[PDB]
Amino acid sequence: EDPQLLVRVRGGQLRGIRLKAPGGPVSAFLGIPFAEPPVGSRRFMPPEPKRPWSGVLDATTFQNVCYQYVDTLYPGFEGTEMWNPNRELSEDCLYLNVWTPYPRPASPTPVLIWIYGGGFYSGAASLDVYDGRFLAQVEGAVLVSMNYRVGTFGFLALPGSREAPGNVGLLDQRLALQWVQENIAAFGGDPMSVTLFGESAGAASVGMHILSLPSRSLFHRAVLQSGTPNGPWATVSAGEARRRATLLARLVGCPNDTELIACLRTRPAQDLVDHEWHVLPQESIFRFSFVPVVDGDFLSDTPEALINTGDFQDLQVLVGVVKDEGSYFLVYGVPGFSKDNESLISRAQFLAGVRIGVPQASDLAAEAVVLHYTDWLHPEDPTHLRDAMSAVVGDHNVVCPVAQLAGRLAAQGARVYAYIFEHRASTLTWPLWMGVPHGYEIEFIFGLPLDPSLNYTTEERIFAQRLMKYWTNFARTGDPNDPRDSKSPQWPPYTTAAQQYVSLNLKPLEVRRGLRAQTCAFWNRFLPKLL
Amino acid sequence: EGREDPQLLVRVRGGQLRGIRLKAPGGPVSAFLGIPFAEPPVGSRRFMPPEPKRPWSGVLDATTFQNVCYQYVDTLYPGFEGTEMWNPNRELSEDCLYLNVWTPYPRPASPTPVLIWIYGGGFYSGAASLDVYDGRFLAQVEGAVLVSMNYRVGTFGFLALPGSREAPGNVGLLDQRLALQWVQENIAAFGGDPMSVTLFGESAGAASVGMHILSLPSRSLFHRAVLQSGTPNGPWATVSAGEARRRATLLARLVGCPGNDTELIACLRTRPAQDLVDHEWHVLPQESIFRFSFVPVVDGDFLSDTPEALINTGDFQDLQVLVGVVKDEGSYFLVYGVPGFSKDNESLISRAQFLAGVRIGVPQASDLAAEAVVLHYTDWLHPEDPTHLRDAMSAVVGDHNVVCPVAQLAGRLAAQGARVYAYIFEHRASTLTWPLWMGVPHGYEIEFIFGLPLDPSLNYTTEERIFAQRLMKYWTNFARTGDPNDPRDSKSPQWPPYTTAAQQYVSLNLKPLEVRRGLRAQTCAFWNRFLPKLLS
Ligand SMILES: Nc1ccc2c(c1)c(-c1ccccc1)[n+](CCCCCCc1cnnn1CCNc1c3c(nc4ccccc14)CCCC3)c1cc(N)ccc21
Ligand SMILES: Nc1ccc2c(c1)c(-c1ccccc1)[n+](CCCCCCc1cnnn1CCNc1c3c(nc4ccccc14)CCCC3)c1cc(N)ccc21
Ligand SMILES: *[C@@H]1O[C@H](CO[C@@H]2O[C@@H](C)[C@@H](O)[C@@H](O)[C@@H]2O)[C@@H](O)[C@H](O)[C@H]1NC(C)=O
Ligand SMILES: *[C@@H]1O[C@H](CO)[C@@H](O)[C@H](O)[C@H]1NC(C)=O
Ligand SMILES: *[C@@H]1O[C@H](CO)[C@@H](O)[C@H](O)[C@H]1NC(C)=O
Repeated sequence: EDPQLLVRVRGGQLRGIRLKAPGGPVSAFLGIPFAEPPVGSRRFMPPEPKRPWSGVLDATTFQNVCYQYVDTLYPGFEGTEMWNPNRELSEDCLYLNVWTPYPRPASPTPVLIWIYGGGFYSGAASLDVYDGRFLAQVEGAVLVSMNYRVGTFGFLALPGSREAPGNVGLLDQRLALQWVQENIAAFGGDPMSVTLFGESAGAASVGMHILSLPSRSLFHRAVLQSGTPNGPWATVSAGEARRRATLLARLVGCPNDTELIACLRTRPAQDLVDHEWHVLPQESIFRFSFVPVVDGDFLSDTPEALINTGDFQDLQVLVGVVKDEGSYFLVYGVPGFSKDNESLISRAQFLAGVRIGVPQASDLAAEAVVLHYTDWLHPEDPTHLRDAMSAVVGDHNVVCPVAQLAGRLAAQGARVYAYIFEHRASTLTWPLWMGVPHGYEIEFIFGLPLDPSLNYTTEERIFAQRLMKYWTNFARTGDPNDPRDSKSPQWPPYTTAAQQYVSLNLKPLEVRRGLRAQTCAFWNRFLPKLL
Repeated sequence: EGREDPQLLVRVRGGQLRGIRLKAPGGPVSAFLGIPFAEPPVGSRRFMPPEPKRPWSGVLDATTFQNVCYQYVDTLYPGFEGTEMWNPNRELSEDCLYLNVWTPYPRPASPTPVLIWIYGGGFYSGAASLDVYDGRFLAQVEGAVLVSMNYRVGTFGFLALPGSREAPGNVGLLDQRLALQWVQENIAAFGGDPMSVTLFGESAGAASVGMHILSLPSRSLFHRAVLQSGTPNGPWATVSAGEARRRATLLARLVGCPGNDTELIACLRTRPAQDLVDHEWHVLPQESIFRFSFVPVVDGDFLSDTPEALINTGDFQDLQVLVGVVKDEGSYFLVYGVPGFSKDNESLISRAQFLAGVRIGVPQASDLAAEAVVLHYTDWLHPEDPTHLRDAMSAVVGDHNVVCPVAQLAGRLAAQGARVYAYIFEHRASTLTWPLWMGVPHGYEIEFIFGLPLDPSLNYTTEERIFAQRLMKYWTNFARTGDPNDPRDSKSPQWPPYTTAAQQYVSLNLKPLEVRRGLRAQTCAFWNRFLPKLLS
């Protein structure tokens, strides 16, 4: 037995495992249940807290991944498989993981809680890129990550019903947040200092906790990476959720709400996943079938309405984007694109791609996009068209929602820091034309390059140490800047007037102004006026 | 005759003319000023097409500029050179259809290429006799034969009840056309070559040139064209028949006229010319700048369709054109009608004054289209900055009315067979009396093309005189060959043709020619491709 690996949480005792990080040991408590398995009659239902257990619960391995569609686009390719589930799929999946220093820290340490992305249809806290051992060892952080239900299981809603109220995957996250409030001190974490951080759908989830009062007392700071609660993909109206839910029911042979959900509950999980994709209203990319719903409960209005009127005075937020947010979404649904060629496209392929990238857009709005993004000096150069298609998808779904959120939070009292991440991993297996794709900053924030077996360059290890410091300084103080540093330069807060953000790359911080300011006026101010 | 300079007696189809030896800096030139090319369009000939001048007896004196065509005189700023240099410099009269010819002295040995100038002035003003249009320097230094004509402006030139006998429209363009016919028949008497006639003009002058390009009967009367800071396409140079009818009959109401067309025009014909000018401005459908009340009409005759339709479908295979713009086309139009702007202060304006200005600068625009303009022209990094707003207001007016029309025209002509050369003129005259903020305003390249800086009494710098000599050479090489470049000169950098592929144009300033690509390409996609689709 090892006292440092025995912890008593409120449900009883846990045994963790000493794990090896490059510079020393860390304690890991993996697979801790925070909820009753949401199975059988509990499918689609809010999570209940886990009941207490006897003896010592084994907490030395990651638990099952929440049931989800598995990507078979490019089978065996590292670029796709690194996101695929690395444990058994199961509806019995409400577990969380904790990493701490070894030995467990002496005084209460700031807590980071990670929320994975995956389009609210996939993801797992157990992936290698979300491995908390480096941040625990090097920075002394207590790092927590949870599984939350995705797809139909997490987000299928018949709004107004008792038996499928919507947003239960967000409630899974919220329950893990409560679990941290009540238990994290047993691990040496500080429940008074809890920073949420997430990427993609994880970022939008973080944004949703910011916009939902019952979550607000469970954390103090937030980081949104390449995703937001506002924007075209992260939510749906109640009407639209109802429509998709009842269409999914029809597709699997079902059948009033109670009857309909009862039958959905009799269906094997894989039947639901088999048809999940068929409920989208249009051919589209960067759209997902079952996402958070504007229910009037968890989300009291649309995110757009909530960020416009919210009071964010005592909030600190770090937000940013990568250099090429949209590149990889193209190789899924857009004709002309592939990971295996340079994807040089024609003008026709670009207008066709824009209808798919901006599926809500009328003929006139689609023309406005095309006219804005064309290079009128080289109107038909296939490189510019490819890159423009990528920028359309990235700007519309991520960059301009992020700029919008930053502006509103800062205007209404938040302290905001913003970045753009422009370093492409030397280890990346996606082709060069995709640049720095959606998701490829995470491995740097989590400190993976410090593992010498992963073949990252030396500059990359040092860059990762820099980022871990920004993120943990932010978690500790609300400010990413290193207080033991004059040789700087300083990361300024984002404001609506100056609009300062920084480049995160191998060169030292450069401060820039305006986050695609002209192009975001197009998406955030002009395009909505085209109805 | 018998006692006079024998090098100044010439005969033309209408009769004998006596010209005048004028002094230019480097030598004498011949001038034949005030030659009538039409019957005075007065009395029952008001609003009617011009008839050719009837022959005269004896020797017509051609030593002074004749009357300026009846027009509104600008009195905003009394004493001020910046406005007065464009105002009439001879008596105003409906009897105004005269032209001017300048040639070397002595008159050239072999037939010389002919430039014909067409003045601007919003189709409501202008005169061929202004100092900026003085043909002596091009005649002396480059050996050119230069011809300029007076044509009717305002109501007298463009008031139309389309379909009628008595006010058919476009008669000012017909005056121009008649002077072109007069050059064909007579210019060889002066040593000019009717086989080599280049039209050139600025502002409404340029649009007029473009209208001759687009109208078949004009096409046989010239070989090459220069359009400076103006075009036949675009929002101001024409009106539909319906709209001309509407303005003509509104003007008639306003002067008491008081109901078929003959009756109405007959009563307009009894009105004093100054009554018509006193109400000319009152017929515009909105508060607006860069809009003029009586302009060429799409009649189905002179213009068989809209200029936009004609440049899209035209065959311009054997045509050479030089086109361009000045650095600050719009700046000047702001001091006229936009609240916030003045020649006497820096005109730093607010964001509210900018949206108000945009409604005036783009009067056809819906609420939605006006937001699109404002959003496009806003600097989102400093959206409240009053210097940027001022300059943006100027750019909106300039781009919409001149730069993007010129880009559109250049693109269509080049794509459908023309040889096109394109420029932006960026030198501000050292002698300019408008404020610095206005930059290089609409019209202020003209004095350089005509070579005024060569007159030592006008106080231009030395570099400016050299620059003027350069421009005169580009213009006259273009007139001579269809190519502004010097054939021998290898050291001087070349002006390449504007093409759709490479979109090349040149900077005209004190530094040697720099080649640039894309004429406000991104912003002109907004005005030429997007904005029209905001028709719904
Ligand atoms: N014939 C069928 C039948 C069923 C489904 C099908 C196709 C497809 C599909 C495959 C190819 C082309 C078009 C569609 N998709 C996928 C739709 C597109 C999903 C977009 C990719 C995405 C978006 N957010 N997470 N992921 C999953 C990939 N994981 C990544 C993630 C991240 N970054 C990256 C970067 C590069 C590559 C992958 C990747 C970052 C955050 C988390 C995950 C599914 C999606 C469903 N929700 C359900 C079923 C199916
Ligand atoms: N109280 C009254 C009574 C009657 C009229 C009134 C006002 C005004 C007016 C004056 C000041 C402010 C607003 C309106 N305008 C003028 C409307 C706008 C005129 C725009 C100016 C213009 C445009 N094209 N030619 N010009 C005439 C000036 N000549 C120039 C020309 C050029 N460049 C310049 C550059 C700077 C200054 C002048 C100038 C180049 C080409 C030729 C002429 C008139 C116009 C009319 N068509 C009829 C009546 C009146
Ligand atoms: C600049 O001028 C505009 C117009 O005002 C005119 O000229 C000034 C100097 C005064 O003589 C005034 O009586 C005239 O009407 C103003 O609308 C504008 O506010 C001025 N700009 C500023 C704020 O400097
Ligand atoms: C790349 O390959 C794909 C799939 O085989 C195809 O659809 C596309 O046309 C290709 N593009 C290029 C540049 O060859
Ligand atoms: C320019 O300079 C002359 C000669 O010294 C001076 O007397 C006159 O005032 C100026 N003339 C002009 C054209 O402004």
